Amino acid sequence: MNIFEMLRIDEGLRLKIYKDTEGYYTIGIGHLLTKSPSLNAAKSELDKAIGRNCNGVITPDEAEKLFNQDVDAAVRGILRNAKLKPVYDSLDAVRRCALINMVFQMGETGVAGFTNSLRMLQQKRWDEAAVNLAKSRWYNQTPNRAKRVITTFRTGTWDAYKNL
Repeated sequence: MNIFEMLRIDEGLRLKIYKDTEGYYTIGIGHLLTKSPSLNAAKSELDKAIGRNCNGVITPDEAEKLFNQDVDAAVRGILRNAKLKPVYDSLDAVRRCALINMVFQMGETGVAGFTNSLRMLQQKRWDEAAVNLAKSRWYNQTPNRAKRVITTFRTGTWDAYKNL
């Protein structure tokens, strides 16, 4: 199991514009287009991102290309981030994947706001951090995915996704 398979499980794959859990215009594999209410704002961001007139629809290939960019931008974002880098460096390969997952979903900024949890992960206090991470809007809004991520941090194994 790898970061790409993990996120493919968490986000799904949709080839036509859609609304994400938050009501935002998304496409592909969790690719946020715009937080704006306008479907036209969406198709516009869309064509701009793909470089063609897509009219709300993309191919599998385009969806994957976007997925590649997003994952890459998530990893470099963590690496350049002064709050995030130290945590990432301190983690093992699987828990690394879990933080990447969070950054992909909530952006760098939102993850860096989880101060206390970050502190616990860095200290390798797994159970403590699991319980702290669950006390968030994140967990309340998307509990099944949050739990899967939390389990990944708690155990350091892919058990949660082995199921799926």
